[PDB]
Amino acid sequence: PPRKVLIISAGASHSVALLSGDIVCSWGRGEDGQLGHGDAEDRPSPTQLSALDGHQIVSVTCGADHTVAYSQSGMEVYSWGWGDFGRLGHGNSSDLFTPLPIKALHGIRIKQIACGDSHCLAVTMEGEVQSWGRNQNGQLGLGDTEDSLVPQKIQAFEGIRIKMVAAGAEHTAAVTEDGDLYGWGWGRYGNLGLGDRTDRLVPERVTSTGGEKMSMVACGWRHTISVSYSGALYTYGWSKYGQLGHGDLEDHLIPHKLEALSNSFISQISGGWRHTMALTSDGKLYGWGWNKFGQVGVGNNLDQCSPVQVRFPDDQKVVQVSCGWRHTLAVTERNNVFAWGRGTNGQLGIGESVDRNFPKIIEALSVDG
Amino acid sequence: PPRKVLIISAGASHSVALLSGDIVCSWGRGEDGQLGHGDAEDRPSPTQLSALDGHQIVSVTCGADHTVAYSQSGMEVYSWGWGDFGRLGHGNSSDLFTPLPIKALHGIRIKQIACGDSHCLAVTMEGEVQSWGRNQNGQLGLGDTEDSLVPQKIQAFEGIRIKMVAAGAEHTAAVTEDGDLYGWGWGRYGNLGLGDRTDRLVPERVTSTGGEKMSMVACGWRHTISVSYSGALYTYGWSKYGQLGHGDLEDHLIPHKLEALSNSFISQISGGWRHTMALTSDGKLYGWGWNKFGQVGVGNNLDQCSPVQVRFPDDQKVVQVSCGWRHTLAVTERNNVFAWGRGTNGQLGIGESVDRNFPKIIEALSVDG
Ligand SMILES: [Mg+2]
Ligand SMILES: [Mg+2]
Repeated sequence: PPRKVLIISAGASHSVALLSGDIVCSWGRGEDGQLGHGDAEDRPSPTQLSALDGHQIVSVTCGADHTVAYSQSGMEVYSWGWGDFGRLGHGNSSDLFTPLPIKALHGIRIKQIACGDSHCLAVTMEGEVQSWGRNQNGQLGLGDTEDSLVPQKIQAFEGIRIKMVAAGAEHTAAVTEDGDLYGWGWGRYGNLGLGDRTDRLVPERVTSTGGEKMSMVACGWRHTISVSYSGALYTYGWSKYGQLGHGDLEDHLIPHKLEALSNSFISQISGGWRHTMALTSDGKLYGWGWNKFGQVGVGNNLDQCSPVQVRFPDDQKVVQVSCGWRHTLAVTERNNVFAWGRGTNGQLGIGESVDRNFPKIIEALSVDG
Repeated sequence: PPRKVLIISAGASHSVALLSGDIVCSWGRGEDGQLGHGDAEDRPSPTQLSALDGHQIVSVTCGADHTVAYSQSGMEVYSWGWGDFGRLGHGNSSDLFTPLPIKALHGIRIKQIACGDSHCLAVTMEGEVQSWGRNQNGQLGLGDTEDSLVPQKIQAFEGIRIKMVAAGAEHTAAVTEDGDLYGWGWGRYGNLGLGDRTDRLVPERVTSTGGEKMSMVACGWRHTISVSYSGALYTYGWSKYGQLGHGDLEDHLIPHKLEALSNSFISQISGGWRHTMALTSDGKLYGWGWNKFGQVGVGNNLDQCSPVQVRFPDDQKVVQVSCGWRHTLAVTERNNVFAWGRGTNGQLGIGESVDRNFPKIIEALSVDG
């Protein structure tokens, strides 16, 4: 049976994928150790992370300049990349150019991991949450502003099963199994959804959600995206570059329904640095926001303040999407992988290349060419 | 005659110089606009910044991912590069890929400008200080934690003539004409020099100074360096990488005299990301700290927790030095410019190049070859 991409994830300037046979590979900027190959060099094409061969990795997640992965059979979480503020979770600030197990998480059943710029969160199968890394604005949700070099349990969520979490530059969001939405950390651009511009040191519930329950949440750098049980899309926080998608540049301090997508059901969402992607249940991908380097994928370099459909060869349906800072990655129904946007660190994975403003196929990972 | 190099300055991944005839050149990483040529591409060789031709620039200063320059006769300060948190001072958060005047400083007599990661300060000829940018940890010295997109006067220095200022990642330091030393902002690694690990929102005087008045101060990312009236060197703050230079890896919460240099008179100092440089009055350059990419300049890749002399062809004396995050620049008495360390963004200025662990001449800017 042919090799397939199972998971993709984009960081600020790098890209990581998990392939069938439990193979991790990475490409793009390598200077901070984020690719995990032991050296500090950029890789313009997908490169196998040999140190994780045989570790039965089942998922990968990129932060800005670090990467995390976990194995079910090994009951192990691994991290690598820039080490400052404890974002790697090992009880020190050392960078890592090769994956190491986060000892504190050994033997814990992992449901999901989220990574921001300088902090990370892990959700367990029992719906508990542990966090680590930078905490200067309360983003760990632990009630103070002191960085944590190791994972700590968020006590605020005792008795509250968390479904998924998300992390931006210096903020955090979560949805519960029963559909409640929370935000905490740096809040100056309205990105917590709480109706003001003030930080929170512990999770606070978002009360104005259209009377709707939320099924998922994602964070861009200073904006936040959520989807309701009815598949309606909400965005809040910073819209300097139109990344909220409402057809203007206004900030929102509470979740605001993106009306232009109301006749679609949103199945996946991703927040980039200054851009946004949303995938419909019919496999149509929509992008908006900052487009200087073509990362919106619509064949130009003009910013887009309303969602525009990203087009693929033969109209093949999209199934996964992940936003980096200046680039975007996607996987289609045909098991093809596409990249677009900034390419100077090799993050597009298409060998040496100029920037691209519409989707370009990654031959190394695709069935087509 | 090749133009005399008057000033050099290094940023995180870029380099800038001012030449005689008032021309500015920049090289290195261009992605955030920090080079100022209008485009976003890296430049591996010194490239003349045409937009400043004829503007009578007398000084240039790099922050991590932005650049500032000012003209005495024009009475203008210019800035360009990454715009987030207001580090450029224009009353908005926009990046600039070409220099623009900071209107708020027009007509003001500038004595000195310092740039950190996300905040900047200017000292006026009258000894007043204005600051702008990120303020999450009080680094603007304005008494609060709200970012400022325009310059604001530091009222705490009313009646206190300031001689020079310096800025690190998220902290700030200053020395007065009378020899007093101050620190403020993010203080978690002891880098304010105040005997603790807590932040300050306004400037606070350092009271443990070895009984000495201070004439100079510089900041690395999370460490701080000062020079006394007798030419003694003091360092404080973070020493994970030996950047304090005391022959161990211990943090210091108050200024600590670097005894190994006690027989020399220090005339210039520079702090890098995880390394440090000091120049003596007889032109000998010493480096120490993190040396992964060869940025200490001593011909190897061993970290150095004590000062080691950086050697130059024919033992030519050094007159200027500037530390980047992963590289270092220097100018010699013969008006040659040398670079060493990381070169992947072109920051060494010597054409496409591998990293270098000892000084390499920049032929474009140098008398010799
Ligand atoms: Mg290139
Ligand atoms: Mg290269």
